[PDB]
Amino acid sequence: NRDIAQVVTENNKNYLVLYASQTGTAEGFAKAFSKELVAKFNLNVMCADVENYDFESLNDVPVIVSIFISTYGEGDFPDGAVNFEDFICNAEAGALSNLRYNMFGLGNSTYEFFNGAAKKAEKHLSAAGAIRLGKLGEADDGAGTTDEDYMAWKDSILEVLKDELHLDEQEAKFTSQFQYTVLNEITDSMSLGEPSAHYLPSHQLNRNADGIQLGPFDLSQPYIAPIVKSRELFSSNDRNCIHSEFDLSGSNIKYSTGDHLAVWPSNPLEKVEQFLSIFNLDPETIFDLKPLDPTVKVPFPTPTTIGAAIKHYLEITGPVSRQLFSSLIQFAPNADVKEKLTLLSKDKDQFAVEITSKYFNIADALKYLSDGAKWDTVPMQFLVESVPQMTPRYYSISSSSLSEKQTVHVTSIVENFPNPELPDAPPVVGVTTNLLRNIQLAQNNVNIAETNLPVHYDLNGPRKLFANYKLPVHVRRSNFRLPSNPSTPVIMIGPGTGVAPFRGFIRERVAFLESQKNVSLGKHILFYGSRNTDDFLYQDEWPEYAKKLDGSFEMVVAHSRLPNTKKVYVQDKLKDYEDQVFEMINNGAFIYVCGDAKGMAKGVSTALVGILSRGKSITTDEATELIKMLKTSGRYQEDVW
Ligand SMILES: Cc1cc2nc3c(=O)[nH]c(=O)nc-3n(C[C@H](O)[C@H](O)[C@H](O)COP(=O)(O)OP(=O)(O)OC[C@H]3O[C@@H](n4cnc5c(N)ncnc54)[C@H](O)[C@@H]3O)c2cc1C
Ligand SMILES: Cc1cc2nc3c(=O)[nH]c(=O)nc-3n(C[C@H](O)[C@H](O)[C@H](O)COP(=O)(O)O)c2cc1C
Repeated sequence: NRDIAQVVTENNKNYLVLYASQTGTAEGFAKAFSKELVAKFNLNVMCADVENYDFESLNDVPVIVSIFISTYGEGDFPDGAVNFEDFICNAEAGALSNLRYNMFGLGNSTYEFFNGAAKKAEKHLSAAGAIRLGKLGEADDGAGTTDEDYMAWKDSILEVLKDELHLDEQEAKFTSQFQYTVLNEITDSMSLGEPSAHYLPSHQLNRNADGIQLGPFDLSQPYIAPIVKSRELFSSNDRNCIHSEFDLSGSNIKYSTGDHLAVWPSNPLEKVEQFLSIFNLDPETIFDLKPLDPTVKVPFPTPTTIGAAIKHYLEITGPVSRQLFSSLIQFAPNADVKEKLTLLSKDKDQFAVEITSKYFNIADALKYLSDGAKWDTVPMQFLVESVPQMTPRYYSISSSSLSEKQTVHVTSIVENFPNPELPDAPPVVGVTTNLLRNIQLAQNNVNIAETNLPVHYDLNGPRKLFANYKLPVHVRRSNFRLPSNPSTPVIMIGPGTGVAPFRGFIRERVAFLESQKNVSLGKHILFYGSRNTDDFLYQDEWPEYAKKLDGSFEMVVAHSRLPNTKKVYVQDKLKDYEDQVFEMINNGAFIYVCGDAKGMAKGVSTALVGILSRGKSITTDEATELIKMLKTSGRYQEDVW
């Protein structure tokens, strides 16, 4: 049931594919690998998420095992796989003597401890007597080769397994893991986009005395919340950054300052049409899925309608995998298209040249190859099993839980830029952020027709559940936390939207200090950065905070795109203030680093190592050593995405 060795064996599984994924990138790969393993060798594969089983009986698995693992924080596994991680990292010598395995790890050489989770896992497994088949995969998200790195690894590993298991190959064909059935009418027990089953009429939400919706909210059960206040934070005519405030009072959701909110999106309507159209699918088509065996888990709530699945369940937007092309060879519209497809599916460069570079979505790519010709010979089941599941997007809460107990503010820079290849094509946009903007404009009664909103969304949702600008959401507890003692000095470094956590930190300290109106607040310094003065987040708030925190606060701003001047980064300002900074560090100061800006984590860490190197007059190595210590002792925290 939860005993891995037992489940494999009880379902006569030939192969075991395991995956530890947060954002669901490994999940998707693991699944692709399984489908190909079944298409080519007919093997009865089990594709399990390492968080739904108890690997104590791992050494009793009579089948070869593939492990897809991602990396987060210090080279470590993704929360929600901590169990799996512990089993593996606390495995004694000769504890996995029977385990034959191969693994593909996902990473980003932009971080330190690049793919350190897969690396760590591999180090323990071998040591626990487990033999590794084929090369250790290593996807580099930083270099944007993740998908190709897989393709490469995948092919080699398949030759490794063809041998080890003496498998006879066969032209690869699709084999649904479900029993696709087409219903005739919609019920209160059938979904139309509802986040989870609990929100279907036939089910009852679990409230309490005063109706407060209860239950634990997470990836399996969100909490539809109403954005009670929105506003634009920028003032540029190109970029946009929305500030959204969610009212969580209607539930029993508590959150700590420095946590994360996960927003569950819905595809933009213009993109939903495109998908439906190129495949010639009927939105209304009611269908249902029946797992063809115990280990198969239905992807979303069913029954449901095809349009409800393409608008709420599948990630119909994003980079097209070459492997997806290779999988569509079967269902190619005509012979000429079936041809172009076969070539692109094998030539890495051609695929990048004809597809990747143009920023195509699946719909677009397919339309491109077919010149409009519809792929009406593709089964919804294929799509359900071939298009990545939609996933929630995380945000760093910018509100303090001390002064906003049940209100969560979210600072979200909008992802919407012009296609660099096709000047005439629609901008490359991001689902969730442009969604939040739509709600920001709508809610604020702005003639959207005027604005530069690239797309729009169903703002009523499933059975008007999202009625009144509400979205599925849930809090993800983190370890980004202000020092226990208020007296402790604090150093916060966050460029762009990376200030979101610190807004809260500051609001938290400002709130606390007024809860005394005694306590002297240790020094707090925030190093902010942004292009110009149009993208200066909460510019008007900071001065107001400084009044209340007096000489306990200090903000240091760097701009990188001011006309007629040198480009300035926070790590530049750190060295300018290397004495104030070095002193604080010698005072038990805590160092917080948050933001995106690829290479900003390493850069900032490297500036600190230098501030330390110079300060204590030590080598650059000793200094990086001291910095690794701060990161282990929790004095140096990071929230870099
Ligand atoms: C722990 C954590 C904390 C975070 N905190 C914050 C925060 O405080 N603030 C914040 O703004 N973000 C934060 N993020 C980032 C955020 O979760 C999302 O990455 C961001 O909002 C983008 O969302 P989206 O819906 O636009 O993305 P998606 O729709 O998934 O798009 C991603 C990008 O791909 C582009 N794209 C679209 N189609 C294609 C295509 N066919 N080919 C290639 N590219 C394409 C989009 O235009 C976009 O730029 C955080 C992430 C994590 C993991
Ligand atoms: C918050 C965050 C932290 C990360 N930390 C690391 C890291 O320390 N090392 C690394 O190689 N990659 C790191 N990555 C990148 C992931 O390993 C990479 O994006 C991978 O594709 C994620 O796959 P998943 O969606 O299956 O989790 C990080 C990504 C995020 C969002």
